[PDB]
Amino acid sequence: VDIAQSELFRGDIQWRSFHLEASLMDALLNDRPEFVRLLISHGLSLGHFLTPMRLAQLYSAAPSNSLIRNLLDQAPPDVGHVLRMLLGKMAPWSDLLLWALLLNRAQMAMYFWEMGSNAVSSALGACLLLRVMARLEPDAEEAARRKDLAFKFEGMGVDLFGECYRSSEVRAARLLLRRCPLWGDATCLQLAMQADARAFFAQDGVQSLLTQKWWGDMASTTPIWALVLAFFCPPLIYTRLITFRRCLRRWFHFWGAPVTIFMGNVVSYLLFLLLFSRVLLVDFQPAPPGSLELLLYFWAFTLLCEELRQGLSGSLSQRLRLYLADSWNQCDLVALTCFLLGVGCRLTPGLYHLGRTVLCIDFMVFTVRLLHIFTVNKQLGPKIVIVSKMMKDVFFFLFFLGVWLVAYGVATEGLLRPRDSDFPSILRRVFYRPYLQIFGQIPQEDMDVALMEHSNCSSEPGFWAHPPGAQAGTCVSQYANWLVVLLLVIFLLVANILLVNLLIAMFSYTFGKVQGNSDLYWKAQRYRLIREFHSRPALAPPFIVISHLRLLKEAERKLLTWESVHKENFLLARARDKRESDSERLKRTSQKVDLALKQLGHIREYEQRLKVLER
Amino acid sequence: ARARDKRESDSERLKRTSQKVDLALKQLGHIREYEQRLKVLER
Amino acid sequence: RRCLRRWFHFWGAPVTIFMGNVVSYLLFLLLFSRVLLVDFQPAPP
Ligand SMILES: [Ca+2]
Repeated sequence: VDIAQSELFRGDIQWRSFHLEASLMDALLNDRPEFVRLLISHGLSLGHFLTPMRLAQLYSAAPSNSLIRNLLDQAPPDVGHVLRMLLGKMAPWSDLLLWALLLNRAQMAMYFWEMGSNAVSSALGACLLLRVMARLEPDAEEAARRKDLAFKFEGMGVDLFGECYRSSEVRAARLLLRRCPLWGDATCLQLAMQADARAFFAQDGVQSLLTQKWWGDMASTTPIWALVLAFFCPPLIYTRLITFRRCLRRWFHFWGAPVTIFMGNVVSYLLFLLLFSRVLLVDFQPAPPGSLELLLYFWAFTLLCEELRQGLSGSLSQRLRLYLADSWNQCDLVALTCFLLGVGCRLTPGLYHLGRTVLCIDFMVFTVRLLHIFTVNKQLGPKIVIVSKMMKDVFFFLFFLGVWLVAYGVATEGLLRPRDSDFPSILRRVFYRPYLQIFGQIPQEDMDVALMEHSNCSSEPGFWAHPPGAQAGTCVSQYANWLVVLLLVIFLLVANILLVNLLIAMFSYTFGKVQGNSDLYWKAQRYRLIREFHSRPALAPPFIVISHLRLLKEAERKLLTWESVHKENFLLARARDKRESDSERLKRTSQKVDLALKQLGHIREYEQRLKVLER
Repeated sequence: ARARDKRESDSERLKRTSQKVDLALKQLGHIREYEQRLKVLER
Repeated sequence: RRCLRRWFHFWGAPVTIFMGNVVSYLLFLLLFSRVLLVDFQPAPP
């Protein structure tokens, strides 16, 4: 391009818009980024240039049997349909940006986004489109390039918004994010959530906005103890303790805040568990259910209704699979399913014990759900995410332990030759007994012959000893008992020491490695938690039934200009820093010295002629 | 590509730009020596 | 033939050979344990 700009665009040649339209098409079709930037920069009217026929020609230039080419074949560009079934379907710069992203041209989309209008929205939208198409690309190498470009687009979206937030917190946080653009008629946060743009949620501006939405109409600096006191003392909200008709508006603001909904839900869930335990341990009888058991049945029924409302209103198949995609929602679904089985079996005349048994296991699932609380805390949310990533280490330890238990367990059983020889008992002595030896339960009197008396039990040849244990067998062989003791010594060394300490080292390495990513993941998923509690009914699950029964311009242009101004300021600063770098400075100073050498040589040539002429 | 990157490195660029300036100094000295003779001859 | 080629391709794949060997090895261990714990007697095998 330097040769073309220096020679053709030195200004001597008078150009025209039509003289460059053909060249502009060629640069676009042949992936020439610096040229299209140069051609447009030379006073070319893009708006009058682009035509639907030209746009159709641009999309016809998809490279051979490309992924994008397949979508047009399945789908007159008709790109609207291609956009709809990609996203989900639940200004020439924008069109050019879409074309570049579909064709996976980095610098084209790079340049087009810089000239776009809704830069923050487009950057997140570009990241979403690239990631979903990268997952859909079978090339397995172009997808890597798509993910790279998606990371780049997420990059400036963070950088541009960070600059916008620093200038005007009110303008950037409130209006720029919570707005519906033409991209998908969805807020920038929704685009980031769908794109899983974790780095976008990591910045302080997004986090500060989320906290304000989380706290509703109350000050984000309100202490936790102040909230709890107001929760248990409703009149306390009408004092100076909480900082925000007048009385009704304040009342609804406090009880409509997502944090108070979370706190109210948490207290209700704890009471439900307490009621569940009381019924299970005491009030559960073969007789027809009592008053408390009926209350528990009603309480669980509303919990089922609330979970149904979340899934139904969270495109019926599209939202249903979205609701089921959350692990916690899966935990809720299985807990309610077991509860239904327990109630059905309990009411059955001949299945009372089975009904109680499954309910006890069902209580375990409900109690485990309580871990969702720690996701709210800033210092505990990352910890839970790391715990989820430790499962790979746990599985390795379990598989290693399982092999060792089988090897040691069967050999010890084979050497002892207990005369019980019963399949339930054999399994106990092979798996159960060695397992407890890991945790300090070593029944030496059940394997060491020296600790048990000698007796005659069977007519089989050899010597036998009578263990005192109930499940240790009637009598065991004592042919080579030193080996059984030796195997116990080796088993304790491998299991109690080597394997356990190995897992600790594996946990320590994993915790340090995934610490950063988990923090990003928790920050990204923090928006999902806030959105879920934002639309939840204001009442507690026991009382949520009544809520369910009740349930059944110039400013925009000014904001966009303000965003666009900050974009050009950010770009100019980045370019200025690039030009002011040492490497660029070394590049420039080399050019000037070369120019000095050429001019010096001209002086030398001038010197000889002048001296010769003078003589 | 490896050789081009080596030549485009800052250290190599510093090496080259030092050579050209040294050439400029030698040519400048030639001009200075030419300057004295021409001025003397003119007088 | 097409059916035979597909059949041999599946059962000739190294991963399926590994999976088939793994299942066989587990069965061998299970048979080994059953003989050792129960069927092992001083009588002829
Ligand atoms: Ca839920």
